[PDB]
Amino acid sequence: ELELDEQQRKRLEAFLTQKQKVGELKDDDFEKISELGAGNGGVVFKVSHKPSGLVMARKLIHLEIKPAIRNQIIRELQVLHECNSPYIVGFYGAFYSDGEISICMEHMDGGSLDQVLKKAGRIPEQILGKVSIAVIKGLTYLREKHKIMHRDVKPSNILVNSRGEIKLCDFGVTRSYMSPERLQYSVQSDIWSMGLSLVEMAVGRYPIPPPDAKELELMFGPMAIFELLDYIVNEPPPKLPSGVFSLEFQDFVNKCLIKNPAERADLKQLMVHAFIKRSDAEEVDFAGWLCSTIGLN
Amino acid sequence: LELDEQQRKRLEAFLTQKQKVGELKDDDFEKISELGAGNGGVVFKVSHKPSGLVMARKLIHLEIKPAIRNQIIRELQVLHECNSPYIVGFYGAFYSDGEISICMEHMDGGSLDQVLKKAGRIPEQILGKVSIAVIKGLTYLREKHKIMHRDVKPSNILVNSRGEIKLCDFGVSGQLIDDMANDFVGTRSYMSPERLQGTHYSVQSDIWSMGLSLVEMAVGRYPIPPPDAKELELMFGAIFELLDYIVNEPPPKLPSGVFSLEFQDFVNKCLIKNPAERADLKQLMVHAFIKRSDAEEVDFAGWLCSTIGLN
Ligand SMILES: Nc1ncnc2c1ncn2[C@@H]1O[C@H](COP(=O)(O)OP(=O)(O)NP(=O)(O)O)[C@@H](O)[C@H]1O
Ligand SMILES: Nc1ncnc2c1ncn2[C@@H]1O[C@H](COP(=O)(O)OP(=O)(O)NP(=O)(O)O)[C@@H](O)[C@H]1O
Ligand SMILES: [Mg+2]
Repeated sequence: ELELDEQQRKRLEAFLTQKQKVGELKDDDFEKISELGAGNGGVVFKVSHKPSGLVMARKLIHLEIKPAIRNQIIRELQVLHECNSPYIVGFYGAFYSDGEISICMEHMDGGSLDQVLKKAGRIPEQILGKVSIAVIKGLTYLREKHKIMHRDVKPSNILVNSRGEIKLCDFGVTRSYMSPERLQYSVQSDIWSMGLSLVEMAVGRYPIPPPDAKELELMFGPMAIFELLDYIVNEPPPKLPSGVFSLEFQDFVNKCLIKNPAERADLKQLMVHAFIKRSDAEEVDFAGWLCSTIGLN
Repeated sequence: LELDEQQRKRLEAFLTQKQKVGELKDDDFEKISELGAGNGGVVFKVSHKPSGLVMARKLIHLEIKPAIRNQIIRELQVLHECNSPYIVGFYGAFYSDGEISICMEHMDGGSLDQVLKKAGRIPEQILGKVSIAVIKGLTYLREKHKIMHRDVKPSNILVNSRGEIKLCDFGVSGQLIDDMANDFVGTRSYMSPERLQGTHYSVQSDIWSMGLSLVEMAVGRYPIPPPDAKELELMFGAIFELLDYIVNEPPPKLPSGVFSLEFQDFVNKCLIKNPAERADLKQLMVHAFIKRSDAEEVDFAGWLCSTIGLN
C-alpha cells in the first residue's frame, strides 16, 4: 500500500514552505561549499543560496548546444516542481546561465548508494529491502501520477540521508535507412535497472559478467563498454548467489531481471511480492546502519 | 564462408604491412586528396612517410577531456581491429590536436553511393556480389559481437579495383554516445536488454538496410517515397513524412519484369516489416538469389573501373 504516512506529509509540507521561501534562482545567489561528486556530464556541488540561507545540491550540466533544444529542456524541466513525493529528491528549480544548465535540489547528507557501497563492501539484505520499496514507490509515483519514467535508475541515482530517507534523483530529461522496428524501453526497463542495482549492492560487485566460484569465495566463503553492452543483450541475466540470501529476495531480483520485458515483473506485481511484504513489515534502523557505514553521529 | 588460400594470404599480407607503420603520429601523414564525407568526419587519402603506405584517414573532430582519452582510444582500437576480408583493414587510431584519426586501407573504388552516381543504376549481377559480401560481412560481426555499432547503407560499402567489396569503419559517434550514457570508467551499464537492443544496430535491422540499399542502387533512386507508374516507365521501358511513410504505408519492392524473380524475392525477404519474420543471414546465405550470385562469374573490377574511370 502507498499513501502519505502522517510523519511523511509533515516533511513534504516542511519542504514546500522552505521552497516557497526561495522563488527565483540565478548564478550570483549561490556560493559553492564542497564537491559532492561527479559523473559523465554535470559535476555536483554542495552550495548555499544566500537569499534563503538554505543548503542545496547543484548539478551543473554542460550544454553549449542549440538554443531551441535548450529552452525546450528548461521548459519541460519545470514540471518537476509538481513532482513531490517522499521517494523523489526535493526539487527547487532549474535554470540556464553561463552556457550550463543547472539543477538545484535538496542536498542529501548520505550521498548516493554508489558511494555508500564503496564504504560498506556489501549492503545487507534488510537494508536493500528498504531500498527496493523506496524506488518501487518512486517509480509508481512518477508513473501513475506524472506518466514520467526515470530512464536512469542505478546506484548513483539512489540518494540517502541521515533521516533514513531514500530518494530518487536524475529524473531529468530524404535519406534514412533505419528499420521501421527501430524508427518507433518502459517502466519495465527501469525495473531491470533496479534488479541489477540490487544485485550489485548485494554482492558488492557489478554482476556482469558473473564470477566463477573462484572469485566468489573471496566474497562469501577486463572488457570494453561495447563487449559489455553486447553481453547484456545476448547472455543470460545475473542472479544473487544462493545460500547467502533469502529465497524471497533471490526470487524478487529474478522477476526484475527476466531478459524478456514482456514476461518480466511489473511495479504492481512487485509491490506485493513476498520479499516486499516482509520488507515493509520489518523495522530496520536504516539511519543507524547508514551513519555508521559512512561516519556521521 | 571460411576457405580461400588467397583470402588468407591477402589478410596475412595486410597484417604484415600493418605493423610497419609502427606508431602513428600527425606529422607522419601527407594529405594527398579528399575521398568523401559522412555524419562522422571527413576522409582524406594520405601518404604515410615512415612506410610509404597510402591510407584513408578519417578525422573525427570531437574534443575529449585528456583524462578519459587513452581509455576511449583503446576501446576504439579493440573495436576496430577486425580481421575479415569483408571489413576494410584497420591500421590504427590516435588523437592529435582535438581530433581522433582512424587510419584505414584505401579502397580505390570509393563507396557505393559514389559508384551509384557514376553508374545511374547498378546491374543485378553486380548487386548479387555486393549482396554476398555484405551478408558475409555482417555474419563475421555477429560472430564477434561488434554488430551493434554497424549500420548498412550505400555510403558504408566500399569497393576496389581488385574486385573486393567491404563494409567500412565504425561510426565512432555511437561508441562515444555509449561511453557517456553509461559508467565509462567502471565499465558498468544499467540499461535493459530491450533498451540496448533497440537503440543500437542489429543484424535484423541491418538486413532491412541492405534490402533498402539494394532497391536504391537497382532503380537509381532512394525508393521510400515509391516511384509511381510515370517514373517506372521513364527509367526502363518532406523530412518527417519519410519516417512516417516508412512505418505506415507498405515496403518498397523492385519493379517487375526488369529484375529476376530470385532478386525480387530476396529484397522482399529483407524488407518485411516484422524483424522476426524478415530473414536472417542463415536463410539469406542459402536463398536462390545468393546461390545464383555465388555461382556466376562476374567481372566486377572491370565494371567498376569502367564505371568510375581507373587506369
Ligand atoms: N542532491 C544530491 N545530494 C547529495 N549528493 C548528490 C546529489 N546529487 C548528486 N549527488 C552526488 O553526486 C554524484 C554525481 O551525480 P551525477 O552527476 O548525477 O552522476 P551520475 O549519477 O554518476 N550520472 P547521471 O547518469 O548523470 O546521474 C552522485 O554520486 C551523488 O552521490
Ligand atoms: N577506406 C576508405 N577508402 C576510400 N574511401 C573511403 C574510405 N572510408 C570512407 N571513405 C569515403 O568517405 C565517406 C566517409 O563516411 P563513412 O566512413 O561512412 O563515415 P562514418 O562516420 O563511418 N559513417 P556515416 O558518417 O554515417 O557516413 C564514405 O562514404 C566513402 O565515400
Ligand atoms: Mg546522478
